[PDB]
Amino acid sequence: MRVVVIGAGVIGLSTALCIHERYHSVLQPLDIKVYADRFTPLTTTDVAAGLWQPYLSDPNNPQEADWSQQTFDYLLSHVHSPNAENLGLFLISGYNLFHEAIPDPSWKDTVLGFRKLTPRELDMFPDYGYGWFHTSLILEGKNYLQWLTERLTERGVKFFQRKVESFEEVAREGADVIVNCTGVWAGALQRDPLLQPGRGQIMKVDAPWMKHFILTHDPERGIYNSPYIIPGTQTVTLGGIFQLGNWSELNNIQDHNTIWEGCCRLEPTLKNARIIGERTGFRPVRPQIRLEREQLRTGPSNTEVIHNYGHGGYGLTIHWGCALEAAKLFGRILEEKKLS
Amino acid sequence: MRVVVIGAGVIGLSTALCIHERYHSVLQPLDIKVYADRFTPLTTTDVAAGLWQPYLSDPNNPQEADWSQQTFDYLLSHVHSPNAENLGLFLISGYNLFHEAIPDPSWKDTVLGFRKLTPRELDMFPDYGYGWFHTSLILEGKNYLQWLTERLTERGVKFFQRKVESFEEVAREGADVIVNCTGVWAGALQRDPLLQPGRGQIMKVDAPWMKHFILTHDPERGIYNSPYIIPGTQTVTLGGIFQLGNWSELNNIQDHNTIWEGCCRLEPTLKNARIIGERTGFRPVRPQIRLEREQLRTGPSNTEVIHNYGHGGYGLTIHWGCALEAAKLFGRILEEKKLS
Ligand SMILES: Cc1cc2nc3c(=O)[nH]c(=O)nc-3n(C[C@H](O)[C@H](O)[C@H](O)COP(=O)(O)OP(=O)(O)OC[C@H]3O[C@@H](n4cnc5c(N)ncnc54)[C@H](O)[C@@H]3O)c2cc1C
Ligand SMILES: Cc1cc2nc3c(=O)[nH]c(=O)nc-3n(C[C@H](O)[C@H](O)[C@H](O)COP(=O)(O)OP(=O)(O)OC[C@H]3O[C@@H](n4cnc5c(N)ncnc54)[C@H](O)[C@@H]3O)c2cc1C
Repeated sequence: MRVVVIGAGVIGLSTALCIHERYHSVLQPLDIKVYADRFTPLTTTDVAAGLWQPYLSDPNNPQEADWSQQTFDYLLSHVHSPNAENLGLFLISGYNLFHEAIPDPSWKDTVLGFRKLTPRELDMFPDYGYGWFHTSLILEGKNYLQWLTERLTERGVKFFQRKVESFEEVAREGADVIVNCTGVWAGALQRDPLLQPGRGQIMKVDAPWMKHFILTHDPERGIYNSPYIIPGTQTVTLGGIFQLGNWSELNNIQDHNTIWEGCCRLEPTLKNARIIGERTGFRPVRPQIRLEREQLRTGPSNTEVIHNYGHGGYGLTIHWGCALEAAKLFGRILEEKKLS
Repeated sequence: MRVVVIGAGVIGLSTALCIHERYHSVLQPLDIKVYADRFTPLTTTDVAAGLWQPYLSDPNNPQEADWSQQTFDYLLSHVHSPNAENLGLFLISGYNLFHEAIPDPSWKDTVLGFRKLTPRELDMFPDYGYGWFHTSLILEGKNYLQWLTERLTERGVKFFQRKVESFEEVAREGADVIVNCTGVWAGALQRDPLLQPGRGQIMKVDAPWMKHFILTHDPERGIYNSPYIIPGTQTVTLGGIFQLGNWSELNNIQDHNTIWEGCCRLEPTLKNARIIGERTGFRPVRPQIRLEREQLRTGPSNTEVIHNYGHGGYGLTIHWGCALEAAKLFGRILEEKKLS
């Protein structure tokens, strides 16, 4: 049973880990390899703050809400272990601000102590007249990716640095199952018109007195096109950029100024903070995540494919539920091949 | 009108400032000097984490409830100014954990979004079954003391490093009003058996993922004698030491281990944290703060004295209201001396 995972971000690596730990005992030769063009420092996953929070409006598919729930409950049970620091995982409380009232989110019972903001709290944010407060989790991609890598290494999983031209090429070399975790680039292996870049840009700043997150919202501009501030372990993320269709992997001055001005209005104490870095990434926007099987018909006998991509702006939020779902699908492949 | 302020802790400097800012225009020669033994890096105020939170049970003097409230609103309306970093002021949320049920505190409407810990939250803490959650402020003494200083310096307040043997000495040399802000050492100038040292021993640690304060309680052990973790700007404070009558200003190994063990139990990710430093200090314990006028019968005409000491383990929490009251008492002196 040769299994090739394409992609080394949160989705690929988490899926790879789930598959190994769940099926390495019920398969004699279980060889899992990971192919990726880019690894642990240079992925979209690295650009993410790693704040756990789904989109405001309900998901196109009600499964995602469970995958999110599952992810939260899992990371929560581990928040207080010694692993936590290596993971980059910790608790954080903060604000979601709006101009008008809005219905409570679906995940309001997932997070800790969800409530609405009080007048005193609102006075701290004059540009806004409504919002929430709650306690969530942060999984910093850069450390989490490092953890996964090392978990996988000790499990015999080999990593190879290469760009895959097609599924057929990988099947031609001997893969029985191909797990597709190519994020926003998935379309280069199989035309997917529903998958598009959600380009974002962020600023890492030194502001260690920030202990709360602050997400602003505005329908007039779109999800995550509003200033936000996310305290990390070493630095603070400043963001607020979302651009459908933009494939430019390049820091932009205009976006720089938008991040910087937005967040300063929001938190005046930021004016003297020192700028550590700046990065651009592409959210794999898709009306819903593609998490399904497909039999790639090719020659004598076809090869199995599990697609796992299109997690948009909530990959770290949902990755675990997805992995478990991918592993179940892997489960079914085995029983059909009558190997369980 | 010669005013001599004794003491350079948060109480001395804030009182000094609050008096100068309010009466320099209504008095032609208002020459204010600060006399102190120890200054801005080596005082009790420097050892304090700076968390705003009064004692758990109501104070035998209900003016204190107001003095703390006045302090909270003052710092809160300054949290988003460009001066916040300079003062060491910032918002922080966190947990108060208890074994049994306890009644809500008097200051429950002062803080932001005070509420009870939900079952899910309490599970993060196995050794506790009750508690609160809210949003407070931190005012780090070291920064604050430095800010107060530069403000006084530019107001023309002169500082002098010297140990004052008696009030008589200070009147004898020309003081018309003496402000007594000598903290726990007040008794060396005027006998007062109620004022006693509450020794503490904190530990500064590098754990930048900690975003919440965690305070544990136990009546079977005493106030601030139970483990607590308070995240600061550059480092995290670990404490839980309150010893009545102990005058030893020296770090104790047994206290170390107690701090270190109780905080690890409470937050296991602490195990691998780097220890930056450790310090001892003396809370000026008194059943209530002495903030009152007195006449010293020194020579032909008596000199005025404003006493402001005995702030216990809540001096930063209450400092501003005290300084306003002292200033008010300074005004009552003026009109009586026929100078208002
Ligand atoms: C600015 C920004 C902020 C974000 N903040 C958050 C947040 O706070 N919380 C949250 O949950 N999410 C956040 N996200 C979203 C999150 O970053 C993504 O949903 C997640 O990173 C996507 O993971 P992925 O593994 O699918 O893709 P990626 O992390 O991009 O990994 C894709 C992998 O596939 C490889 N690959 C692609 N094609 C090939 C090929 N042909 N051959 C070989 N390898 C290939 C790439 O090299 C890479 O290794 C943010 C995104 C951005 C841009
Ligand atoms: C471990 C610890 C943690 C704490 N944490 C907090 C907290 O989180 N929040 C909070 O609100 N409070 C906290 N406190 C309490 C706080 O530190 C004290 O309440 C406060 O600092 C007292 O201020 P002060 O100005 O009276 O005295 P100090 O800061 O001790 O200053 C006294 C001044 O008087 C001078 N002086 C005294 N006698 C003479 C003399 N004869 N001649 C000349 N000068 C003299 C001294 O040199 C010094 O300059 C904590 C205390 C400790 C020990």
